[PDB]
Amino acid sequence: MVAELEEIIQYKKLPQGSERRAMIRKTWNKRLLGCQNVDVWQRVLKVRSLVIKPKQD
Repeated sequence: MVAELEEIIQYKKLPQGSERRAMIRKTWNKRLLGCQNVDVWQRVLKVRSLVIKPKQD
């Protein structure tokens, strides 16, 4: 989770505004939710470390 998060960070960092990044990270989050919990919400909060807020979605 941490790793994928890191790579994701690399991605969004690299990402210009809203190209392929939204879909990617979104699906990333979806599949992430696939593994299923509390600490699940913790790493979810790691996605939140990548953020952006409930704004972002």
